Amino acid sequence: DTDLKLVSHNVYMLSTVLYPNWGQYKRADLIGQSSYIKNNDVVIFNEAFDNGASDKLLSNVKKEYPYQTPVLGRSQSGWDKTEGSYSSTVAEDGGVAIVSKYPIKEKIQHVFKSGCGFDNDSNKGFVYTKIEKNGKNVHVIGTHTQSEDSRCGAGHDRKIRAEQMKEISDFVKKKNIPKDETVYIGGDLNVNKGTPEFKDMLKNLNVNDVLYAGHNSTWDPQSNSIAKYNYPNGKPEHLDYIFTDKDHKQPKQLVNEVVTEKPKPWDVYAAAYYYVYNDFSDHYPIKAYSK
Ligand SMILES: [Mg+2]
Repeated sequence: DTDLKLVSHNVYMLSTVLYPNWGQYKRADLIGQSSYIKNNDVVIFNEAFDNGASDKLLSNVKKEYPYQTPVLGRSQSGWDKTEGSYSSTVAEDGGVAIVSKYPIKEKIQHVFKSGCGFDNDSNKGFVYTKIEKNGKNVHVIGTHTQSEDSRCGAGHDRKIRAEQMKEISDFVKKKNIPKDETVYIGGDLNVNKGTPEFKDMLKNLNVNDVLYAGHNSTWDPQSNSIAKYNYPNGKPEHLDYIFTDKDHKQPKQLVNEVVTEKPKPWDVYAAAYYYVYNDFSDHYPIKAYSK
C-alpha cells in the first residue's frame, strides 16, 4: 500500500587510490546488471566510498531508480539538511546513499557524532528519505555503523554502535513522523544475529525483529570469494538488516532475505598477483519485503 520492497547492500566500493585493485569499476557494472538490484522500490547502499566507482554504480541504476540521494558526507549540496559531525576536512565520505523508484520528497544526511578517533576520517552516519508512493508517505533511513575494528576494541565498538543507533532513534523521535507511516531503518548494522548485542540493537534502534529467509549470514568467509580472501579464518556473521521503527505502522509481515546471487567471474590482473572473484561485494545483499 505504502509497503516497500527494498534492498540494502554494502558494496565494498573502497577508495581506488588506497585499494586500486578491488574491481570497483567492474563490480559497479556487475551490480547494475544483477537481478537482486532490480525490481525493488528503494535500495540502500553502504561503502559507496570511491567517488568515481560509486557514481558509476549510481548511474548504472538511475533508469530504474531515478530519485537518488547524494552520498553521505560528500558535500552539503543536494540535501534538505545536513546534521551531525559533518566535516569538510575528511578525505572519505560516509559511503551511504539511497535510490528510489518513487520521488524522494525530503533527504537529510546525518554524520555520526559518536565514533573512533584512529579511523574518524569518515563521515559515517545515516541518510533519511521520505518517499511518496501512491500519494502517501513512507520513510527510509539507510545507515552503516561502527565496524568490529580490532584497534578500537570490541567493547568500544559495541558502545560506539549503541550510541550511533541512539542517534538514529533520537532523530526518528525528534522528527515526529506520524505513527501511521512506516519508518524503515536498514543497512550494515554490524551486530551479529543471535548475540547479546542483538537485543541491544533492537532496543537502541527502537525496532521489532523480522522473519528471515535465504542464507544465514551476510558476511561469509566460507562462501563469499571476497570475504574468503580477506579473512580466510573468519566466522560468518549476519550483519545487514532492514527493520522498521516499532512505534510506527508495520509492514504486513516484514522479511529479510539474504541474497546469494553471484556475478560471472571477474578478475584483477594486479602486477603482483592474478586473482578471480565471483561476488559483488564481501557482503551479501538483503532483500526486504512482505509476502
Ligand atoms: Mg566492509
